[PDB]
Amino acid sequence: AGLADALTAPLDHKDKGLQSLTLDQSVRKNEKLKLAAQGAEKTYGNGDSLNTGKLKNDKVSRFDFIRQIEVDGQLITLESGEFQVYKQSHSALTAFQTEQIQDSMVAKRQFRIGDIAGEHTSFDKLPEGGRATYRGTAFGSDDAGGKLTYTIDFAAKQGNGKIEHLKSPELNVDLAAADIKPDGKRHAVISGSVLYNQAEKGSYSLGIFGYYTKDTNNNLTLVKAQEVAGSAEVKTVNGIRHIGLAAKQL
Repeated sequence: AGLADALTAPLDHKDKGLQSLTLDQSVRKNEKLKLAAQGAEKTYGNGDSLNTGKLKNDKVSRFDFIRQIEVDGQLITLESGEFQVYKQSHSALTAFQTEQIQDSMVAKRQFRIGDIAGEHTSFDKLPEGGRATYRGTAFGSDDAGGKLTYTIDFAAKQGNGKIEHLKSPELNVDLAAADIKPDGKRHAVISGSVLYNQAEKGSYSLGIFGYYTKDTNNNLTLVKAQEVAGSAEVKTVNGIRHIGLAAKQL
């Protein structure tokens, strides 16, 4: 699988798919995150990069995470459980399957999406026309068999999707059509509603990822938006549930 190689071996530029994954939302500047798998364990801080080049693409790589916090002196364990990483060619996202937390150790189960990084497509460099259909995996708590189909129209700067084959019937939802907008860093992002049986059930956000090229005289020539990756919050009878979304072109 290459998990221990992803935790131990340094970054190699000849690896496939996404190579480096900057950990920012998964590890805050005051805390530390321990990852263990296949007999290896490494301690990552804030800003540290995860070597995803050794991981398999379009699959869920699972680790054992322990979230500690640095309070003046030694570290205090706040959380522990499973740490999921979904890798694509130009983007990757992380997920936290919380099993144990700190007493206020008490057993509590959660599922929260962590970092979502990659090669962001600038909103100012988007293609000005054409339809693009992205297909991929949508995965929730204890279920990675979700299928995502999200279409983007660049002429109208809109996009609508659909999630299928999830174990929870309330999570197979349709992603309402939403406009393409820039964020603070002017990345191409999409924020829309989540509908189930013609009922507004939640929200979803997808980031656009792809490569680009320049000519000999620093002029933009080629731009592609090949992947999308984000998350969704769906309301269920048992409470709010989060779902990780990733999709690419064929």
